[PDB]
Amino acid sequence: SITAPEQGTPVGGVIAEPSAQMSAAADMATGKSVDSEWEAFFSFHTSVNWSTSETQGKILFKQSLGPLLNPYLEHLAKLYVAWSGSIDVRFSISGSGVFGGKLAAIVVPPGVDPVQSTSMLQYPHVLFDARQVEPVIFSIPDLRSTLYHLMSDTDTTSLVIMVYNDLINPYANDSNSSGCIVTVETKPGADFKFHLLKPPGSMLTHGSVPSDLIPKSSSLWIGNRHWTDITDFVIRPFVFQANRHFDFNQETAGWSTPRYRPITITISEKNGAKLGIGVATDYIVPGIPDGWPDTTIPEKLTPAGDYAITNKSGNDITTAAGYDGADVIVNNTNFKGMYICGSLQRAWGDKKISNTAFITTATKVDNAIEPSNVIDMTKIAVYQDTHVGKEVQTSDDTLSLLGYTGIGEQAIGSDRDRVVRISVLPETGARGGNHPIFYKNSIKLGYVIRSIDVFNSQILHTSRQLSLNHYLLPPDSFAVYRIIDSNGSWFDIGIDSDGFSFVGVSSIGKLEFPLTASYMGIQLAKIRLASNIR
Amino acid sequence: SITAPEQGTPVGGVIAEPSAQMSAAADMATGKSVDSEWEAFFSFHTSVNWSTSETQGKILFKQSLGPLLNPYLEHLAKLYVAWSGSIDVRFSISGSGVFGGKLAAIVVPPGVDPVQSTSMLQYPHVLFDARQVEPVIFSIPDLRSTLYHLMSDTDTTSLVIMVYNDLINPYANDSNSSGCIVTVETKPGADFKFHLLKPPGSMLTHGSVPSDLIPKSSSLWIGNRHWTDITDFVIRPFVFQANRHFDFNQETAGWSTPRYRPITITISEKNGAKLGIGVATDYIVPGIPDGWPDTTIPEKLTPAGDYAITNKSGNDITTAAGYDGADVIVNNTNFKGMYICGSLQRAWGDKKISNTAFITTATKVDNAIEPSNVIDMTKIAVYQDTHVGKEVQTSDDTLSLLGYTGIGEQAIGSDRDRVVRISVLPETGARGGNHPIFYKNSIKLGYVIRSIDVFNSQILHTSRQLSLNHYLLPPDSFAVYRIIDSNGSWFDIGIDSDGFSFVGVSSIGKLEFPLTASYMGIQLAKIRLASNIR
Amino acid sequence: SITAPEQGTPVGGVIAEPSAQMSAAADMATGKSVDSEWEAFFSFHTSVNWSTSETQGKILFKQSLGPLLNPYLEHLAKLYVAWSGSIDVRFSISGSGVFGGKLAAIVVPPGVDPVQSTSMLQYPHVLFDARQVEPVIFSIPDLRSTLYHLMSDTDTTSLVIMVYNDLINPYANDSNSSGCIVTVETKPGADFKFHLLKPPGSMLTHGSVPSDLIPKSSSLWIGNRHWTDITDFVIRPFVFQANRHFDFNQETAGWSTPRYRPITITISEKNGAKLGIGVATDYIVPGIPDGWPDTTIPEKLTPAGDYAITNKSGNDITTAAGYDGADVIVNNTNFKGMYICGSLQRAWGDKKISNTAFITTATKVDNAIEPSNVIDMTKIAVYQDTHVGKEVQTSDDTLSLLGYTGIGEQAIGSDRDRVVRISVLPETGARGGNHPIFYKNSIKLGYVIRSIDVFNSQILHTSRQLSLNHYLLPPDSFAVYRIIDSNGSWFDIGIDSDGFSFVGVSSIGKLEFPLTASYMGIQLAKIRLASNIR
Amino acid sequence: AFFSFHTSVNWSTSETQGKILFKQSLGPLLNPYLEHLAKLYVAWSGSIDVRFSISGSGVFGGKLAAIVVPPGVDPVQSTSMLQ
Ligand SMILES: [K+]
Ligand SMILES: [K+]
Ligand SMILES: [K+]
Repeated sequence: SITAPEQGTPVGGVIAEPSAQMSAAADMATGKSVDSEWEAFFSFHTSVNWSTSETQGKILFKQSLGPLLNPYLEHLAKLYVAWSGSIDVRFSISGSGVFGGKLAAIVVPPGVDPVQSTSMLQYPHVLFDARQVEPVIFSIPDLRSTLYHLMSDTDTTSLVIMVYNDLINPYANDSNSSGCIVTVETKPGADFKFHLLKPPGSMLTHGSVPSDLIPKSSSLWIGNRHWTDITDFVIRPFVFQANRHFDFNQETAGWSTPRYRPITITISEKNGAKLGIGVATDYIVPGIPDGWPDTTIPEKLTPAGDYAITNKSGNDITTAAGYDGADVIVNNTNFKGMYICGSLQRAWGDKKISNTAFITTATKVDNAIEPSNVIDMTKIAVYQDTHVGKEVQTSDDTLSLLGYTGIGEQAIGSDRDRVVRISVLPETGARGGNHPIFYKNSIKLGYVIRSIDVFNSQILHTSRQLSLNHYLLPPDSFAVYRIIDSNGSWFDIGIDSDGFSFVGVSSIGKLEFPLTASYMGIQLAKIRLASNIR
Repeated sequence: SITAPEQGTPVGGVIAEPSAQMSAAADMATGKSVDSEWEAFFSFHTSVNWSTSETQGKILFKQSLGPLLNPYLEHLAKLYVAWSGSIDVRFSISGSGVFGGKLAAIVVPPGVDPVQSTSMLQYPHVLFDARQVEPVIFSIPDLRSTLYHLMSDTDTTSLVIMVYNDLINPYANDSNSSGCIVTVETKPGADFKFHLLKPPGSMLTHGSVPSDLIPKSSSLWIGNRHWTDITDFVIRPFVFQANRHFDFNQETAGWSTPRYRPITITISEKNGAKLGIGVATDYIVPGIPDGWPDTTIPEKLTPAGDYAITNKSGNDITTAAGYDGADVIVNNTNFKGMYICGSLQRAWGDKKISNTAFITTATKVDNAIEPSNVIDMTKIAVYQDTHVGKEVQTSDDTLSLLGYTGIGEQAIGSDRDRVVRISVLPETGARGGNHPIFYKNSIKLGYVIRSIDVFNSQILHTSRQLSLNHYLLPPDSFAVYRIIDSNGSWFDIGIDSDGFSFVGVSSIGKLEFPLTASYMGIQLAKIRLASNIR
Repeated sequence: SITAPEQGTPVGGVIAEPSAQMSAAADMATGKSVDSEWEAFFSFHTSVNWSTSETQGKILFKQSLGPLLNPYLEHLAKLYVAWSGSIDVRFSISGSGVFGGKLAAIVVPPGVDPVQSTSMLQYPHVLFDARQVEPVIFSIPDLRSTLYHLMSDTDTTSLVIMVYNDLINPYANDSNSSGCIVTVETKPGADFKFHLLKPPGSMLTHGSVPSDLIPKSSSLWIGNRHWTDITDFVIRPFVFQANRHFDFNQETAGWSTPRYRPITITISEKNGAKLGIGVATDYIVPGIPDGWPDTTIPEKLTPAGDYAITNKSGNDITTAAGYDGADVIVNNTNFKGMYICGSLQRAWGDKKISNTAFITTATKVDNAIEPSNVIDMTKIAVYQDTHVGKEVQTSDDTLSLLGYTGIGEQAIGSDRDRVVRISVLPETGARGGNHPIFYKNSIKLGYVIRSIDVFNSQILHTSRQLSLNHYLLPPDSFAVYRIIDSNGSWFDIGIDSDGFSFVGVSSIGKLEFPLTASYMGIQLAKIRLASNIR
Repeated sequence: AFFSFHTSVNWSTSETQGKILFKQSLGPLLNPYLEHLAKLYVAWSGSIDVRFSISGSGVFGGKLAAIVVPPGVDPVQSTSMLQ
């Protein structure tokens, strides 16, 4: 009639029933007399070194209250929404007995962000010595303004250790420098309850937690400008892109989408017009084909004929030794800064073999094209030899990004004078000590078999997910993903609300690329991102 | 000296301690009774249709014992090596006192391969009717020879539902099967106990369930054979594909991967050869490129010229009204059943810009080709003019699947004899009362503006996830997903371990395509699925 | 609503009543026990040998525990999936007074790979001298680690006989062909008890018990290479076959199936070729037909004419019963070695009585052929008088195999290089002092009336069941089937996982062929089998 | 101590007042367990129980009639047995 979450007429196992005489035997083999073991045994969280060079007032440990301080709880929070109560944080240390040095400990209240200075000690502090023997506990209370917390709450109580009085090795010279360590462990406490069970596969209203922007492995990675696989990271102080740069508001200023499909267009050439103006057929913005690239011609030019290079007046390369041995590759070609576009080129009557295309954003001037770094319905440009004879053709077409022809140039995307915004160029400088990065992609070339580099603001999959999946990120904060090469050299990437990646070191160097990417958590953009290199 | 897993001298939160009076107020917000909520209610598991046709001695439901029957446990089984105890599985029949048809319920001991036969009822069977008021329970016990199971064990108790009196309803039809569905829900049971805690790392993370095999919309969908979108579902009692047809064993007969990238090959010529034997530059199988397609030529033919099609076998025609205004179409062309790839067509020292290519598999004999379907490193075929005079060329190339040539044809992937398989062709037939399907996907044609209809066995996104993630399913079941056209109608789809989609209706027809998809559960393979049309 | 397993409305005996004064009357005439009577005597089980050639330390009879040791229990165990408890045993010898010699009987615990030596006797050993008239009783307890066992478990306690002192017959030290038969008999202890009804018609997962691999008559036996009936057996050190040879993983290296049906192919030839190449219609492996033979020509040849058989290299063409006088019948023919097949030449314009096949596998270089050690779709041979001319005359042929042509050759199968293998050739040697075998049927010749011998690795019914059904056997074990002639002369066949048979002697002689069979258990591979013959 | 499936029938519409739907002399053969054990004996004695279930949950009108005929007779396909 009206049945409840447990109501149901029982019948029992038909041949047997659950024999509780049995299950004790399992409890007899093991020590299983109690559930929720994690409430009664400590757990590693991190460890610290403390040495004589680390002076007074330094902050060693700094962690905020939360479930993440014991990974069991990090695993159970996925079921639930909320949490309330305290945490314990064991401290253990072993010094020689000849050493000295006293070491502090402070719970701070929420809303603050501590500072490596003694003014932090103008506050109730507990000390302990490096001669300490029995470990120490420091129950961290929950000092909150609300009845409970969600999992996306950083404004919490927190803890710090700091070097009250420095370390002393009497036997040591001042040149050589030793140092003990400090091991930290945690435990949930006693008043620590979660709350508000979540029905899977729900979608948390403010948004989910970003942990799928970057695929872990590498082979799943391609850039948001050209389909070729990542190979290396590139630092710049400034970054900028609009074609597929989707922010956490799931929008942009671009025109394109995160799918590298062909590009259907139509084109209405009259007399012998190799070129024309291709018009939109599929899009999200009116008058712009989806997936269209973002790069102008460098300079004005006349699309006329075939490739041309040089070796400074004028010994043209036709091999590798000249090219790789050449000084400059000045590229006298007359269709320089365009893509290559596989070019189906259908129409009624063109019983031909569909010659190949070249494109850019630019205004035509009656035979030629002028650069213009803003797209409209008009800038779309072509050069593909539609086999025209003053017999007006009106060909349908469909293309595919393959390479580039501006040989000798720098890697694409480092010149905002060229890049094709509409009105807004999304952009960041740096933030804190953390610097931006592009992602590199080798792209193909037309005449010389070599390949040039590309710059990418985002992996595609990083942009696909943001077209769809509304996430949380306070704009002052980052989504911290951690990288590990085959060797073990790691560094942390940060990702902003806008979408532009960030990193906390001035260079990388070389590394075994079959690298992976793991999740860490949220971190504040006002802080540097870590790195262990070499 | 020693310190135990809990020992450590306390000092407490120095500014304040945790107040239980606070944490109670959290419980005052919620209705927090006790942790381990999952031991006090039920959870959805699946839902099984039961049409008129299910003659008795035919099974509906079959599930072994284990924690995977309740995801709250599935999330905790990663923390404990071992488990033990019972499990209650609720049942509830749709059709509120309207229908007839008893339905059995058997627990079998471990170590069996049950059979759709009445001999299974030569055993203690419980029956219940389709006029059931209160849902039904059937507490499964844990019968075993060892004290505690592991997570990997399978030799366990298992429940089955089987038919005992075929139903009755005058309110259904032969095509659609709206009506009976048998909801199943679970609950751990009193004696259920995990055992033998483990640290995370290890967190093996296997048990991946089908939930992302299809998106929740159409516009993401694309056939594995060709990049264009879906627009219709097609039935055929047989089914066949090999290029990208992946199974839950994460393998195939397919030389290719699920990525529509281009195809790089280094063709070579001597004097004037248009055609040559393309060779790999990227692959997973030796010799064959990735993304290389599967459709042979129909016949022997000497590719030597341009397009030509003629109506009536007495004419030549180059316009739409003449195209449709046609007795038949003839295709007097020399590259008939071929493709339209882009062909960047590079080389060292070779101007005379890139042209278009045409590719299939075929065996080449000195000026021509013939259809072979058993692809090897020799069967590759091209017809691009790389401008070769009297000398080897060493023409590197890249190619992206972009069209077709065989006008006059009206579908692809329907003649299995022309399909390219390495050695084996995956294939199925009808099952239960369910039948296979294809996913239609329009495609380009070349000289003529029209298109033609492809058959596809798999969405790419389906085939991508199978390439990677070890999804779980028995050999004789589906991973059912639902479909809802935007007229409100719906039908279900099943996915066997092989990857072939399956359906239960006899027809589809036209439908409001802007549709959705969702996951209902697991269903035994040998049963008619559900449906409702118009 | 629900009806439970034992829920109904008892109206009962309408005319009468199931009384109780009567049932006890039947009891007192026949007597009773506690619902069972096979727990009070010693069933007969088997009998084995003990001859002079079995020296000290050697073994005769290892069977593990299980209900197979009592034919009342092997019967019942088809109702249950489980068991637990011991056995009582009685063995004895039917020896003369002169036949001195001593014997042993040990229960070895589980998890042992015992040895045909004497070190086992340091375990508690029972004795039984041949002179000892009266039998002996002892027990076999179920020393196990689990709460119980399953029928698919074969890692239990096990009995072993061992020759504590060898046999002696002081009289006939000429032939050494003595007897001393042993017998074994079983009674279960009251501790014995089954568990866990198996739902009838249900199989097991680990696999069934092999007790239907061989029929119970020679009349139902035929070879896995030719349809003829068995006549006699053969021993060889090396044994091998690939055509219809299946293993207990339901696999094979073959191309064929366990049938003997007409083959159907499709010639396509011209110019009076008479040497076509057959393509496939039905198969399991592509290219190769099903039921196609496993034999290559001896050597190269050129088919034009017809038969020829001559006495020697200096003389006549025997063509009569005066041919045995040759002893070196040399077969100087047009062709040799082929297998004959009937035919049905269906070609649309061949209004003539169709004509015989003369096929094999071989390479067609030219109008001649050459040997094909290996099979492929190009290595299929025919020599028909297919009624053709200049013009192509395609036809279906519908072959069916009858006999053989390689007069004078030895029994087929010996010639390894003539035998066909795709890639792999299953092969064995001696094994634990046993010998492998073939099975000898006959096959018929072309010209003379006579019949040459043929070898076979399996009976056909042994091969149908293994393609289909999932039997159980560990690799270090056999399936012991006892073979009996019309006399009481008998022996035992073991069968490994691969399907190759084995025997524990080096000869058979001849015997009353109306023979039978019976399953007897699971003996190791190390161990010698029985032989009670002459 | 429970019930075991034996067989199944079709009491369709075109069957009338006097047909027989089921007729089996007594023996082990009314239970496929016992039949597997009659191979181990040459005798039996005692009643057997039976159970029916009709599939007309509340719909199908129409009833049946049962008789326990004695040993020696061989019943017929008429109404007279209902005397
Ligand atoms: K064209
Ligand atoms: K070129
Ligand atoms: K004929």
